[PDB]
Amino acid sequence: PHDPSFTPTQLAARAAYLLRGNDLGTMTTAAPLLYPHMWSWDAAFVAIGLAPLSVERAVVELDTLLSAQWRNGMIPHIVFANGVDGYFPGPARWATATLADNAPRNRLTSGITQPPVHAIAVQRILEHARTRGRSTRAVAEAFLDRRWGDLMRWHRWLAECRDRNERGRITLYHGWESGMDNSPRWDSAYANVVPGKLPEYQRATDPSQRPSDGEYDRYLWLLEEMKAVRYDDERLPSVMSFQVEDVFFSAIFSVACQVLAEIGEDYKRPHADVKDLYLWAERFRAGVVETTDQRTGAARDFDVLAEKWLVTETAAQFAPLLCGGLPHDRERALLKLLEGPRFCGHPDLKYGLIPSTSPVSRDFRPREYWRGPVWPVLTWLFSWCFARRGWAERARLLRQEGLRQASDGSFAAYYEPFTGEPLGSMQQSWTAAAVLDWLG
Amino acid sequence: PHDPSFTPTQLAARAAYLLRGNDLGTMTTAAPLLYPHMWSWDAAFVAIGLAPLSVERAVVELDTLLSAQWRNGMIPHIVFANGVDGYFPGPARWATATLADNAPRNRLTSGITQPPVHAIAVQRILEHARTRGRSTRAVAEAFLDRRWGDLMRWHRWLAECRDRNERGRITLYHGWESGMDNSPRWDSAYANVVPGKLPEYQRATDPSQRPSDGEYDRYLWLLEEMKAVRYDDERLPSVMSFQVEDVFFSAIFSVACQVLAEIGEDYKRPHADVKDLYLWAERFRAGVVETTDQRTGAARDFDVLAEKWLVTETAAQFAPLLCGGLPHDRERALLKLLEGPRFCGHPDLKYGLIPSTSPVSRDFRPREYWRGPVWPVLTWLFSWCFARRGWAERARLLRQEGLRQASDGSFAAYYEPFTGEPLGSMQQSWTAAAVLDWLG
Amino acid sequence: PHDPSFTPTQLAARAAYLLRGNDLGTMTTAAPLLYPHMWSWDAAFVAIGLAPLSVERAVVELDTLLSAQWRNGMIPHIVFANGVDGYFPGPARWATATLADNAPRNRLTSGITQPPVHAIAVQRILEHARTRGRSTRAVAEAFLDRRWGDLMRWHRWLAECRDRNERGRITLYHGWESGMDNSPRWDSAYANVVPGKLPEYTDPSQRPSDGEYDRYLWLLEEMKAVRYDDERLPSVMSFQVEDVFFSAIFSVACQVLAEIGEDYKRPHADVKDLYLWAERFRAGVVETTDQRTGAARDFDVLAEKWLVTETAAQFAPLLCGGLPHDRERALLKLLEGPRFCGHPDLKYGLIPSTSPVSRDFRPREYWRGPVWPVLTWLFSWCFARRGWAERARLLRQEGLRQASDGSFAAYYEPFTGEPLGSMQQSWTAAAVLDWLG
Amino acid sequence: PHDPSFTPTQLAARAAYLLRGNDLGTMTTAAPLLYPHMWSWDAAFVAIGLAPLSVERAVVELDTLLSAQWRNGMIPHIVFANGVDGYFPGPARWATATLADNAPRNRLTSGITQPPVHAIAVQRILEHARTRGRSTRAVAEAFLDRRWGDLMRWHRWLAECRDRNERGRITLYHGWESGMDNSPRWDSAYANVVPGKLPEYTDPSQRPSDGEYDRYLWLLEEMKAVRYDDERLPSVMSFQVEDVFFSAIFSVACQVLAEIGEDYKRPHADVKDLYLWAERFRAGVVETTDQRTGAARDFDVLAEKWLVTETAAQFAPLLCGGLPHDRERALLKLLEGPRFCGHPDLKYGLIPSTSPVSRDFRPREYWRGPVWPVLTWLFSWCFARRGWAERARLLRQEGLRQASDGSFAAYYEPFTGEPLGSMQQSWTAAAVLDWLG
Ligand SMILES: OCC(CO)O[C@H]1O[C@H](CO)[C@@H](O)[C@H](O)[C@H]1O
Ligand SMILES: OCC(CO)O[C@H]1O[C@H](CO)[C@@H](O)[C@H](O)[C@H]1O
Ligand SMILES: OCC(CO)O[C@H]1O[C@H](CO)[C@@H](O)[C@H](O)[C@H]1O
Ligand SMILES: OCC(CO)O[C@H]1O[C@H](CO)[C@@H](O)[C@H](O)[C@H]1O
Repeated sequence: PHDPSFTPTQLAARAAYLLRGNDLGTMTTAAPLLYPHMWSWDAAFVAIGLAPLSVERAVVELDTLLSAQWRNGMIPHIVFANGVDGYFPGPARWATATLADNAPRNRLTSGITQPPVHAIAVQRILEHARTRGRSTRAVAEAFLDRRWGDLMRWHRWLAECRDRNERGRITLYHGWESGMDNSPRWDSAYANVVPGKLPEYQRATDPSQRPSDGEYDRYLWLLEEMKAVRYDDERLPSVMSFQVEDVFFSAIFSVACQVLAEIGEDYKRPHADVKDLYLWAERFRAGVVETTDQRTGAARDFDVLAEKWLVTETAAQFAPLLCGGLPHDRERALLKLLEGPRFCGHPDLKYGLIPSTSPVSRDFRPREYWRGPVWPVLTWLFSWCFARRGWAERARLLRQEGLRQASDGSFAAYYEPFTGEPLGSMQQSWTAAAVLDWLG
Repeated sequence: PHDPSFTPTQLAARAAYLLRGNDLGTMTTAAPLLYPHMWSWDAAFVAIGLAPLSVERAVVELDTLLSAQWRNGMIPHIVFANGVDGYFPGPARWATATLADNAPRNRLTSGITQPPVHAIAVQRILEHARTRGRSTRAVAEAFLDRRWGDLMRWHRWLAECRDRNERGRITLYHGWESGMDNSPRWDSAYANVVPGKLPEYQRATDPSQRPSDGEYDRYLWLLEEMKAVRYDDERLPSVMSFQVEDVFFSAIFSVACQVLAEIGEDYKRPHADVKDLYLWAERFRAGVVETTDQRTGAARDFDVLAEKWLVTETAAQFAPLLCGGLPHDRERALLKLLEGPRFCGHPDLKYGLIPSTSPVSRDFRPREYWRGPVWPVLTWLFSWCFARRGWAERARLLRQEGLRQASDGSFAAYYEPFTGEPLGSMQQSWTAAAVLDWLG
Repeated sequence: PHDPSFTPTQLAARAAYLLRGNDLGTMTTAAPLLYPHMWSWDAAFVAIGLAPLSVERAVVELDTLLSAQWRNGMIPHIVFANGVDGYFPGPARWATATLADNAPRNRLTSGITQPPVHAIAVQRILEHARTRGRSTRAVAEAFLDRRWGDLMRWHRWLAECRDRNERGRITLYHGWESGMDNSPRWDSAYANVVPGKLPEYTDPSQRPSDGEYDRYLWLLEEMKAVRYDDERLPSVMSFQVEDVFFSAIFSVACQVLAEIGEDYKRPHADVKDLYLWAERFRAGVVETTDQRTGAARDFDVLAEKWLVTETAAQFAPLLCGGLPHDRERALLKLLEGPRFCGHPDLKYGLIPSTSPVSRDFRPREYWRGPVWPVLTWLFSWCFARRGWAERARLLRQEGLRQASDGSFAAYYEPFTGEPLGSMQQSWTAAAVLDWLG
Repeated sequence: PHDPSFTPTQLAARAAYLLRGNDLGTMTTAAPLLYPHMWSWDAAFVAIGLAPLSVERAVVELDTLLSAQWRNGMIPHIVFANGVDGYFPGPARWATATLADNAPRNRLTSGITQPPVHAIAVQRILEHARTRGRSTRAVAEAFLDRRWGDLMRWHRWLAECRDRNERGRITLYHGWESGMDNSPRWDSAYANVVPGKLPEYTDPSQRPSDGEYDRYLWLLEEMKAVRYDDERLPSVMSFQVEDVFFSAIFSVACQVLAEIGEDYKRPHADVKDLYLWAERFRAGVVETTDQRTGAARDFDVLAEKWLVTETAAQFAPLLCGGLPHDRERALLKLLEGPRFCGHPDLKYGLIPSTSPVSRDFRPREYWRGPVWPVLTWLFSWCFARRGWAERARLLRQEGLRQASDGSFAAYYEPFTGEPLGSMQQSWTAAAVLDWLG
């Protein structure tokens, strides 16, 4: 009635209740009905949410994902659950099991990748484990013995196969790989995707957050282009109608390289690996900074086919705040943009949180996935990265507004920015995980 | 390391994580390895722990239990999970499916009962539901429409078949029905149980909490006596070697009748049912008070076969504090006994909690189930009943010490009284449920 | 900017900070600027708020109030601080130091009383002291040794001088003694107070009326003319009401003090009297109740008629008990329903001082509608003592949510939640400190 | 009885209650009975503790300290309250009002300084004020308008008069100026202070030695003989040390104040100077460090030698940054290992003031081993600013667990957790209030 919010203990309990309800055994669904499989960067957040509940089970989540890693190091963005068909495109449509030389042998997966937040999840598991007993430390340390090499091959695949020209930015061949499927970031690149003869498909709820058929036809056509060259890394530059450098993905990778490097020093991993990681951390920091607006510090994506900077007003333009590297004066301008009336300081926002697209941008749509709504997962990543920059009060304020928004217990993936209405899929594992990590 | 306790939010999260991990679908195991089935009074506490997480799932827990209710109204103490054999005595040994005319038709159960805390769980679900929306109230109210009659038949079976002489005390035919299997309360009655030819069985861990073979032979022999008369209520007085009036069970039933009566008035249930419930509430209140020591107010059990009051120093002698009814001066003496050096005020206790047996009793064993250890479930029941008597500060202090003891996150069924070592089965659902209910 | 509420720890800190800032040394002001003196039932609540901070200082608060007790046992409603003349009426107007044979020496006080919540404060001090160990228990026990007799004389004066006919209800000679100055409860009794020639003496939506105040001051002239003599007041006072809310509080207080007296081995004759008064005033409260709804009525002794009004005072029997089962259920339904806590426009699930559907309701005017944290606290504490754990918890929860702006207002607008009246009110901080635990 | 710890809300309440009880009006005593005056870095911490309770009163605390600033910019370490002579040495002994040309008018102060944590307090006030809305921001901004110039003159006096050779380290003329009076850091420098004829002037395990105190007072005689003249002190002082911990705090403070100055559009020349000092003192701190372990060393200017000791001051470079990557990792390993936070007998995971394995360690003696909440607070706050979120959180967590007895002791026994020394210490309450949020 008068107050529908949960207390912190009720909220923590309900978040943990959801995470365990979404557990199929050794993988956690991204969401029970919409996304009934393991998604890659969701699984990293799930591992973060499991760490305060069970270090052993958090480690199992990353083990399951890394058992689906391709032979070339790519972590695919979906690991399908042995039995479920309530999602399209499914294993039959990707056909990676038959076409992809590098596909894993006892897992069904997609053929594209997703942001490398995984090292951040490894850090959170290790921080939790060190506060628990010796036996919990041993569990976390055995995971590192077993999976350090796999984590290196993941970072190396990105550094070498998605940055072939050592520009320090990650090339994507599908908007799905950015994690922000329908971000205005990718509109002009998608306008240059022309579907050919497209195999007959079905569907993949509220229309104001319902794909868009023309948009979805383009998503599926990129799959056809990859399948035609059997997912061969070497051929994709020649055939893909979509080739972008993702500056937000690149900044995340810079941070992840630095985090994994620090892990490798703390746990006496090979010196040559730690050196490679610090090298990539700096290269991708510099590649992010090279994209930035000279007055505001805002980061731009790059259309590799058109050879054009992509100027849009989304949360991705704050990529440099995550990895650092801007000159002092430009970073102050960028923080001013973040806090001002185009983003967190917009007067109609219910919470002091980062909308996915600026409310004043012409591309803004308050209900439409990444075109405006506030995503707890982005709140979490900015808060954690800000605390790492030393901006304790900034990170605290994001956490506090994030908890206030989450306190209805809907665990929605994203929220209407002006009304706070929970939108889209409820029961989203990574929102439960963000809440659990914040509540401590 | 320096502090192994969990914060309140971490503890609430881990308690909810455990409850969902023990969920088989529509029933929750009492404990995943020792007790991998639904136990009756555990299931009432589980429903209490589920109510803050999901009213719909809490209602499902009681629906599953009441679907196993016998045709005469008895709620059996175990409802076996369709597939599991890691417990003995199992469905084959009870043979209620073949022998018991009143056994349910599509469930396997035991042939004895357990304390009627179920109405208390119904009250907690309704209190939670009323703080949530209209749709959650509707779920709880439909449960009452569907199950009010079953709850009445349960209370009526106890009032009419286990108090045949309207003495206002419940007769038990097995110590297992008290919930306190090996309490010193039952030693002298068990000494008069002489096993005959006993069918060959196997076993049902640390020896200081390991049944006792002679004790277990007597438990199993009572089953043979019930099976020989096909669980017929009318024949058990003539054949059972164990027949006790349980004053703690009787006080719980008094409270439960009063609670269910108040529920029936609030939700406009039949007037004749509410009248019957208030009648039983007073009859069993008076029956508890009739047993009490004239100086200390301490309640005694009664051996129906020997026609002897059973004088022991266990937590059961505080039965009158739960249901009320003592003269003012004797209730003050009883509270003095509870708080003094024989129980909560004993100088060697780690927590200000109620040991199951007095540390100064000769029957005291600090590790041995109900012969001494502190059980969170008993802490919960006394705290809740005390708050209902209006003793807010007393109930608060029990809750606070209970949370301090539970804060290691072991969720043990019982704890060593002097060291606080968690004992016995870990991962006990009803301890997780007590914690969740306390934390709010 | 986006969320002006304080966390529980910030709110507890600010509450404690306010209470200490209102401390003059041995007394705490009811509110620093509007009420810069010690008020009687405010001081009991302040002692409750101090008990988690310092058992010794909570005891001092009660010691200071009891040092102002009148020779006949009466606790006066104002104990004036050494000399702020920003409050009126002050010592000169009351003239108790010269006219009242029973006034204390070396304290300046008023000549009227206020509700006896003091035993409840004593219980909370003892409960805190028992969680704090040996030397803190000794402080609280020495207080009982020092003041048990004075607390008895307070309760005896109420029972014997303000219930002369042993009706089980307290008679008041001024609406100020109810604690609810301008409650619609007293409108018809004040309407019959016709004053004579009277000696020369913020937001108007929150203060009583200038015509209402000539009546308030005229009653004082009547008491002064008979030198505040107990035996003469029934002959002269133009205002004589039996206050059923005051009476229910007294019944609870007697029961509470009787239990303290048993726990600390006070004289058996005192404990017996306290139980007798607890039962007498319980019955007196029940005798006023509507037989359908259970609602308690005040009684105008001069007019010889029941005062039927729709205020929170109707719920007096919930505090002390004693209603038949069916009639108490009906009274709870009234409390929870749309005339009170269930009114659809209330911001919080809290008890408004007057029913929003009553013609007497005024959403900003003091006791004519606003929600008072001190009433919430008293209802929640009495409900918990009845065993209504969930009802008590809901009142506490909503009271904390309402208080979490940190204004510590004495009362709030029932629809918008706007803090009203005096800010920085000591007993609102005390309520918050006791709730937060 | 079974659990004497307080809940977070009870502890926040008691902390705020203590702070207000130590308020004299415009200054807060460092501790009511042992230190009944305003101390300089205590006052900065008090301002931090007040900021959640009242931005206006936190600003007053800093306003009062800055009103005692010397004409040359120096903030003295004691500002005496109107007249409690229970502290010694007091105004008569310091004689600054008569001898010191730069002493303030109408304040009585000491003639020495203390570490410059003041800019950190200003940052916390501003951060609180920005969460509280328009009129509270205006209070904090008006403070900056009023006192920016004075804060600059404080930092300029340190940089120019206490680092005359532009070495990037602050010179001290008294161990009292380090804030760590009896730290083993100063043992060999004090051993070379040989006093002359000196004017006539609790638990001994927690206080410095009577021979140690003749040296403390002799240094004062030397300063007085040259009338506290900055230009003459290097010629006369028997004690001249470069304090690497003070220097690291200064570097942090300069950086913090530079960022404030940018955020509120202070003069560009001030901001530039503050960044220059922040970098100069960072480098000066790094120049003292052991190349294997990173541990920072103090320097005895008279003896011309590095002071190698095992105290928490060794960790100065963690506060301000600037160490090479490998050397900072080694220093963190020292901090976490068995010589400090990892010593197996420590009750809490907290930084002891002296290493328990050092021959200089004394578990009850002041800065020779005990754990000081104010050091925990400063390390945790600086660590969070380095981006070490988890390390900062662990220090805060253990500090709260240690503080949760509510003694508010200045320091604790590192093995048993026994509160030691003065209870009711304002800056321990302030630390708790800031942590609890
Ligand atoms: O078709 C929807 C899929 C495609 O991968 O994407 C959405 O749900 C995923 C699972 O929660 C997230 O990983 C993405 O970030 C989000 O955009
Ligand atoms: O053999 C052990 C069984 C027999 O029923 O009993 C124990 O575990 C049950 C399930 O947790 C509880 O219901 C009982 O109270 C407790 O004594
Ligand atoms: O006219 C104002 C005075 C006069 O007694 O009364 C008001 O303030 C008092 C001090 O807070 C309370 O004690 C009363 O309850 C409240 O009505
Ligand atoms: O001799 C005691 C004085 C003299 O300055 O110093 C101690 O108490 C001060 C007041 O709390 C602190 O400021 C110091 O840090 C601490 O060492």
